Amino acid sequence: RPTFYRQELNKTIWEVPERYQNLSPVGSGSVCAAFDTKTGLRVAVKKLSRPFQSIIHAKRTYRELRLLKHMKHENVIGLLDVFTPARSLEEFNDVYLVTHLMGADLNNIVLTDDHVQFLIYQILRGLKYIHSADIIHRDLKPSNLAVNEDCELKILDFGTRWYRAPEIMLNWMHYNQTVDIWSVGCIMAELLTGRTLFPGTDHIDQLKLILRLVGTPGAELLKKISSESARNYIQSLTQMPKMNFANVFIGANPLAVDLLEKMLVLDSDKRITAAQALAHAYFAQYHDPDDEPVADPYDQSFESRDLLIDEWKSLTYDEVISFVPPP
Ligand SMILES: Fc1ccc(-c2n[nH]cc2-c2ccncc2)cc1
Ligand SMILES: Fc1ccc(-c2n[nH]cc2-c2ccncc2)cc1
Repeated sequence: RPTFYRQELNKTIWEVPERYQNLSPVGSGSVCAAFDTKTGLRVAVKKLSRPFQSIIHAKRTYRELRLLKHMKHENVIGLLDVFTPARSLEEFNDVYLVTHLMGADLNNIVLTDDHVQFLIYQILRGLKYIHSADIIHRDLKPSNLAVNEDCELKILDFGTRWYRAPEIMLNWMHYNQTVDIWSVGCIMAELLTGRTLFPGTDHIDQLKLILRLVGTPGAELLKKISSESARNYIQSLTQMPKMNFANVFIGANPLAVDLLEKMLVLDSDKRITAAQALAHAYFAQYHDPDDEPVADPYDQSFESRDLLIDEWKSLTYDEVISFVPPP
């Protein structure tokens, strides 16, 4: 077992192997930029807040570790290392996650059309992989998109309101992966105009703003809504038509406009998928079918289990010990 050293940073206690030096806060568990003396690389170390404060925390802790250990793709945060100072399950109460250090995030940056292309391309490439594993991000937003100096991008926190799919603004329990495509659409639009596409003040205001652009629900989509209250609410609002994106985003690359219309489609069943988007002409310059990999199967069966805190903890502990660094 490696040698750990203790230190305090912003009222938070950090106990990490000596291979990690020069820890310095970068954001919020908590994250510290650091230097890995074994690899010689700059990394980001995240310390989970209270990994086992409750069954929910315990399971959440397990879920994140499982997800990170599975993600092995250039455009997705991956695990360089995971560790705990604990020498045994008995005293196991802290979890640290390590990944390559990424300079900033999209929320920080803001772009020209060429930059948007490369950035959105990467998001979609990462999303294809994630979605092929039957995983849905559910909370894609600028702050969850890490980018380094090279404009290389990685998706973070698979886990505000502005990038949430409309079906989610409503309470639809059966939304699918396409909710992530909607978020991309909002993000892309933001990168092109420099303004939040739908800055809703609340669930009602948010949905209101969305329908103003994409128009109110047609008959085919209306047929798919089981909730009576959802229908009363929706069908009572002032009917509005889908707007001409060419006019709304006028001046922008016509190809970008085409893609946006395909992403920001109200009916989730009609939204372009990540795989299809990568083939869209907007990404002609970057698209390569032989270099847009899918992920191995991801076992999500644990999600339906109701276990004790100690069982989730022990499950997590086992995942820490079984971890094998990347090549
Ligand atoms: F293992 C991990 C997993 C996630 C993080 C992280 N969470 N929020 C932001 C980051 C982050 C910050 C800087 N560079 C890469 C990732 C850090 C280490
Ligand atoms: F006003 C709206 C906003 C979004 C939707 C929607 N898009 N994809 C799926 C749905 C949806 C919402 C609620 N119940 C079933 C399906 C339907 C009506």
